[PDB]
Amino acid sequence: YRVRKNVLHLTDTEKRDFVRTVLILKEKGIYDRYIAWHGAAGKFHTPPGSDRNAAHMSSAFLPWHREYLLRFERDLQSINPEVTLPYWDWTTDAQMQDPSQSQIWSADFMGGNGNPIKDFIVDTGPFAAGRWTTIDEQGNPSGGLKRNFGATKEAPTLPTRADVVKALAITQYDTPPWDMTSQNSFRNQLEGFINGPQLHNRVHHWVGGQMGVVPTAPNDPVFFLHHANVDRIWAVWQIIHRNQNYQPMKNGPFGQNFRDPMYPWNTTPEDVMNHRKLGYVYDIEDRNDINGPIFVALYDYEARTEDDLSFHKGEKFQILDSSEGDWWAARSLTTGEIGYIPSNYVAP
Ligand SMILES: [Zn+2]
Ligand SMILES: [Zn+2]
Repeated sequence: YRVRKNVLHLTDTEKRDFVRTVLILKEKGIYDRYIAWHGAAGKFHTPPGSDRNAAHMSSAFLPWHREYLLRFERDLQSINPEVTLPYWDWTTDAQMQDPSQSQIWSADFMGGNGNPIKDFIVDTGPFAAGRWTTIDEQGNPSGGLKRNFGATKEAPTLPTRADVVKALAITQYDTPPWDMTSQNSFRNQLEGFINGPQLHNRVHHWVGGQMGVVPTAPNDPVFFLHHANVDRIWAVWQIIHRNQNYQPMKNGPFGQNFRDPMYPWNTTPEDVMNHRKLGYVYDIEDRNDINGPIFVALYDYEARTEDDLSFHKGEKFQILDSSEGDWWAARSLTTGEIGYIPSNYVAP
């Protein structure tokens, strides 16, 4: 119903409107509730003593951020109902010689890199020091968004589409012991602890500044755009593994199970499992995404890997990735299932 668009597809006036709505949220005092919630969650351990918390390093990571974004989008809309939360596809940016040159970091959107001369404070765009006040872990105004693109050793680059495919392939939502150690965990892989930092965590440390330190990261509006991407990735995974569901269903830590409340709210994973049902959809879920159907199966095809589709002579397809050249990511118009088909089997 409400459509979350890729930052690349936003109109100038869309971008201006998102920025303005955020500045209003900041002025009204609403925005700072989201910083506080995020910090509170991060220090609420499940159970006390573990390094699992309500929002990170555990199974709730995904449903938690979904609910936070849904909440934030609603606040946005209460200001200007036309506004939805866009998403930052960093895998597209990763394709550039210099991802810093992404239009996302323009003075009309998120503004630029930290200024080394000025101690890495941001001095372009609407969130530059002097237009936007930040707070520390304690709540004490620390005045000034900072960023430092790609500066750290562990995270010089943004994750790639291949990095995302690797993750979209994992069959299990999450696995014991439901934390940063989890293996064959779509959730832990997306969070980015498997050979970390990857994907979600990598983006954090790539941006640097407040974004590089989880308790302060929402001081940067881009945190929302980043997380919209993460949620989008999760939604695709849900469409793909439509047979799979969230785990743990039971007997995980309290706060982590399908039906536990996620501190700091009464929202359960279950409550936010079906995003469509929460009133919003990603743009790649309508019609004519980034291309047209190179569809029509020329011949019957039987799958020869786990990530391939089977199909009959006749099935039309919505092609979704072009990268590999020979095997391209598609979606069946009959079955609505998603996986790989070989190019040479379909003609437009
Ligand atoms: Zn977080
Ligand atoms: Zn995050």
